[PDB]
Amino acid sequence: PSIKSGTILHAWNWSFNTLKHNMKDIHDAGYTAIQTSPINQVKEGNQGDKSMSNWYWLYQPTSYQIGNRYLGTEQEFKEMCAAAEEYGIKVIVDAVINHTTFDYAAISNEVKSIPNWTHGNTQIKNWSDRWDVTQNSLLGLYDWNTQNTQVQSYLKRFLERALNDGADGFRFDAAKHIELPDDGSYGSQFWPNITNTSAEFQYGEILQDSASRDAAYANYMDVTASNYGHSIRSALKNRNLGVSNISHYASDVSADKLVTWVESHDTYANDDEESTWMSDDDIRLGWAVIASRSGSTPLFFSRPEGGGNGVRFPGKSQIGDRGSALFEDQAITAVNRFHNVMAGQPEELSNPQGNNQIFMNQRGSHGVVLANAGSSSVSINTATKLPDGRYDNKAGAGSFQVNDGKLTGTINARSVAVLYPD
Ligand SMILES: [Ca+2]
Ligand SMILES: [Ca+2]
Ligand SMILES: [Ca+2]
Repeated sequence: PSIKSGTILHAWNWSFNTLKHNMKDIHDAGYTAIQTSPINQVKEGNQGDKSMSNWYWLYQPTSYQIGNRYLGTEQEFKEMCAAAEEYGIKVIVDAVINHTTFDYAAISNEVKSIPNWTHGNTQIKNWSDRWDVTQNSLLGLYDWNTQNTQVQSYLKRFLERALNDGADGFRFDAAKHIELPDDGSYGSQFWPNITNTSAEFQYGEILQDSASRDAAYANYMDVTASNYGHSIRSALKNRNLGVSNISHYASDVSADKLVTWVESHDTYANDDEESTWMSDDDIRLGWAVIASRSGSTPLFFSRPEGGGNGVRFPGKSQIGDRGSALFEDQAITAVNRFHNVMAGQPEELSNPQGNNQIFMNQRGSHGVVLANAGSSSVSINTATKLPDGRYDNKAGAGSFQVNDGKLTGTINARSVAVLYPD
């Protein structure tokens, strides 16, 4: 299938060499593509220390040469993309092209060689003013002068290089901070131009608000369903998976142009710790919900080894090392495969017997996914289109039966279920 049809593994902070070595496992996990952290040169602050708390330096470019101390060299990136292809895995690169580091003295002469390359570092003030949001600085990070056709070619050359090194797609960091052709009199052809590459798949991080212009960006790339992420999280928090709150994407953009998640690296690693509270079960459950969906493209966030239950960085690994083994959890991968096999099937979300603690998604008449957010097991008995027969839970222990259109079986507490003919 295409990248848009499958699931994506966010290999957050995974070095190029780490990725290359876990490639067979990534494949067996049912992922169609992996997303790396920024691969360009950055300001390796705090003396380049690899403590997981230093994750943010990767978002402070100093040049657009490929390679850095956190992820590895440009050669290792290439080898990584090659090892990925040996398994049909696509590679999506996190492109930070809206800004550079805040430290002007760290910026490379290479960048400074570009005449009038920056809008300055005047921090945004009015997040309701498309002018201030796009033309000024985010957190003090020098804002690229994207209206300058010369910066465009410099940045696009970087993207083209990545594609030549084996990259297959992009994730445009802070995409909401780069003007569109119709943003008043300060608009540019930045997006029309840079999205014109051989990239197979590309989406932009556009966190939603009154001025994010979600639908506008969708014309040039897929977009993030940030609101939906909060909808899911709230559901997980209250152990209430009622479909009246988690079926709508809370966005004007339709599923087919949406990239979804249970949590993002931002909601997890920032000092706000807004999603850090979740446990692995909360993730197995949330992932069952979003990854069972039709159209949208789910992004699985790989957490730091030992991370969760409110603790961001427990110190059991550092930047570069692989994340926890949840990305290849039986429940998680079973759902990945379900997502892949059902591609093209319609969907039907519900809450069996009116119990909102039970999520159910029936895709066409080929497969069903159940999610029990409650702390007690539930003997299900609901309508289904699956052909009569016995179905072993692919996501875990247990089995179910389908007789005369009746789906019966027990779904353990805090558990996921995935059923469909072999
Ligand atoms: Ca900008
Ligand atoms: Ca490739
Ligand atoms: Ca904490």
